[PDB]
Amino acid sequence: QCVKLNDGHFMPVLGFGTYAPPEVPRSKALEVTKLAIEAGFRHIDSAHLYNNEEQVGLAIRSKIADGSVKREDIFYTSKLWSTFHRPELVRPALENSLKKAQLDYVDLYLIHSPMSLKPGEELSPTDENGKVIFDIVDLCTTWEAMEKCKDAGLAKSIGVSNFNRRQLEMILNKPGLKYKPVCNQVECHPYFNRSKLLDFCKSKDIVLVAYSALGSQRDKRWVDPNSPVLLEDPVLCALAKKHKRTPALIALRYQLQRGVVVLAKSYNEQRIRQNVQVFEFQLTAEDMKAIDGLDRNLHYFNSDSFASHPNYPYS
Amino acid sequence: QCVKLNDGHFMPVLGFGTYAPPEVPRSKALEVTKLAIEAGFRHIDSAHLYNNEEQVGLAIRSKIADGSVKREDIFYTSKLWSTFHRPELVRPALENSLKKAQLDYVDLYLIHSPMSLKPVIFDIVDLCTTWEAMEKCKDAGLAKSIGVSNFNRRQLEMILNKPGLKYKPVCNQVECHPYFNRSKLLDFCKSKDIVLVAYSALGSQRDKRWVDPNSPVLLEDPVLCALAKKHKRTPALIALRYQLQRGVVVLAKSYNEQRIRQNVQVFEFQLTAEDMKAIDGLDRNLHYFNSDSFASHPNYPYS
Ligand SMILES: NC(=O)c1ccc[n+]([C@@H]2O[C@H](COP(=O)([O-])OP(=O)(O)OC[C@H]3O[C@@H](n4cnc5c(N)ncnc54)[C@H](OP(=O)(O)O)[C@@H]3O)[C@@H](O)[C@H]2O)c1
Ligand SMILES: NC(=O)c1ccc[n+]([C@@H]2O[C@H](COP(=O)([O-])OP(=O)(O)OC[C@H]3O[C@@H](n4cnc5c(N)ncnc54)[C@H](OP(=O)(O)O)[C@@H]3O)[C@@H](O)[C@H]2O)c1
Ligand SMILES: O=C(/C=C/c1ccc(O)c(O)c1)OCCc1ccccc1
Ligand SMILES: O=C(/C=C/c1ccc(O)c(O)c1)OCCc1ccccc1
Repeated sequence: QCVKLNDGHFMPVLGFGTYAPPEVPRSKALEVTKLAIEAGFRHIDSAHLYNNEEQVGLAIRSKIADGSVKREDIFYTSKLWSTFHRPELVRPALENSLKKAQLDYVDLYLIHSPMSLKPGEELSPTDENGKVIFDIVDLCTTWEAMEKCKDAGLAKSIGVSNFNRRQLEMILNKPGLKYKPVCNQVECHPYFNRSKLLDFCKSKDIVLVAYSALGSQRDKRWVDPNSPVLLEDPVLCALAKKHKRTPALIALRYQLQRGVVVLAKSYNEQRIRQNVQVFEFQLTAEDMKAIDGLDRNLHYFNSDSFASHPNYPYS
Repeated sequence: QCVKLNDGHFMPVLGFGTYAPPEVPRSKALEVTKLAIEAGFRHIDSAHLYNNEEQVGLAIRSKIADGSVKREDIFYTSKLWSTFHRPELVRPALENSLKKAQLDYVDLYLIHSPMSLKPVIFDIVDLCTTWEAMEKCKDAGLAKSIGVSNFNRRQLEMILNKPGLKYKPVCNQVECHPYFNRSKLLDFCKSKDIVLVAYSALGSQRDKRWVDPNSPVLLEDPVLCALAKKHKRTPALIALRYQLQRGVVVLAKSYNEQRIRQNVQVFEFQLTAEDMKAIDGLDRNLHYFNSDSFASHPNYPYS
């Protein structure tokens, strides 16, 4: 249940989302990541931003050491945070991630966002008025430094996240390009199905990896609370009844059948184990059209401040 | 049951109107707002002018503290009064409102009226500068969304065409009901992705200060009454429903517990296309608010 990436590596099509808000004790990431592996997840998505790489790594090490899985059976993703886009900062950020996870390589290193931020200690640097401070970086040079991380064997594959088509073409058309992005990890779900971007990515052999596939964690910092709750969608609910599954399983399955690699976060043991059931059934072509029909150009993540970033992807 | 605004925020389509005349003690605002939340209202409309923001806010805070609702479940609107249009006065007026209601932010801040008043003495203010100060309030996170009220099309175009515009108004809150359905203004607002929010949707409170005393009583309309029978509802419900099926966000003021609880039933039924046309037929260009003291104001929206 993998897809062949454009660099020859393989990516499991269902991935485990590890981000949880800061009110959740950090110890939980260790427990839940073990649960996810035990359930059948082999693809695991983390980032420097998440502040959980040590716990996630410990989980992966645990299930390797106890013999459940081998390191080569696990696909582990980390991400370069936006304060580290300047090319001289790229390799040391990856090396810092690896040391935290206590892993030797990542299967995938992503540029987390095209929205560069001022270099420094703070993840979210701000000024006197409390506004986030942007930075300006040529992302082609960031990409070159990523290419070097791959040649150095620190990342098996490299790709991007939150890029639009124009931003992807920039990399694709870069003079002297060594490696295409293997993927673009973007918000993708039946309310924002990204069909155009997906067709583009497919035409270039770039895998679209969907986050907030279950409608996001609806974090107050980024998501309007009165936006529609994806999993309450009547069409999703009716297909769940029809198939004897759940709305989450429908939303996940949808992605798999359109060629999308899908992430699912859960910190609940029973939902974790439910989500791996995604491979047990299939949606019909008409089921898929009905889900396609839910598209409404709704991205759950919003930021007044980041909408003004020159590299904002929804501009 | 929300509509997506042009800044990405969501607004519940049925809102609770809080204004009551000064003869009504403010303690009632506190009680009736609690009743409204208890009934299912989540969108609550107040203003500086209403002299009730403390009571309305205390109601909201109370239902949050007792665990009925969360702050994020509540969509709270306030308004910038006309004596505060000068741009340096905008943010402190919002800040004063926030402190009265004891809220961190308002979900919506409106310019109440285009008829500026001296900080009745008129004032002359470039409302584009007022709007810029509103944008800065939104960027400061004091207001999730910003919009206007009682603007006509020309006044809306002035904001829309402002050089350097950062945020369109999300809405224009205007008098709107089957005797004055505003179809032309609504089509304009729709064409610009601006939500029309209807006040006096039930035919106004018929305040002796502002209403023609022999103006027809909306809720007594024979067509409204016939549709209420047909659907086994009430004329108020028909009026509210009418607005919801034409894309309009509707307010409804009631300080009576039973009527408050009645009004939330608006989501239980639907009018047919022909029912809608019959209600469209009722338009008689009737304004329940008469202000011809205000007719000479350069910004009077009905000039
Ligand atoms: N590149 C980026 O910028 C970016 C942005 C956002 C997310 N991500 C990644 O993508 C991952 C997933 O996206 P997301 O965090 O937005 O969450 P998500 O996968 O859309 O949604 C998971 C939400 O749905 C719930 N859930 C999971 N399984 C369910 C089921 N079977 N039935 C009902 N509810 C269920 C979970 O709550 P419980 O935990 O209570 O089960 C969870 O909070 C993140 O953790 C992160 O790894 C990346
Ligand atoms: N932006 C502006 O310039 C502006 C202007 C006017 C109003 N507004 C806002 O819009 C709100 C509503 O407008 P409005 O004040 O003109 O009042 P309205 O919503 O038209 O209601 C008028 C009267 O209808 C009665 N009513 C309510 N529900 C009923 C039902 N189910 N059956 C029978 N009667 C019912 C109420 O009496 P009881 O109280 O006895 O039920 C109320 O006094 C105001 O409170 C204010 O928030 C804004
Ligand atoms: O860049 C970001 C991304 C946030 C984030 C949150 C949770 C995650 O699991 C994750 O991978 C990333 O944060 C700022 C939020 C934002 C929202 C909308 C548009 C622009 C920026
Ligand atoms: O412009 C007005 C009334 C506007 C009005 C009424 C009800 C509303 O729901 C609303 O939004 C607007 O008349 C003068 C107001 C006044 C006079 C003396 C003392 C205090 C207040």
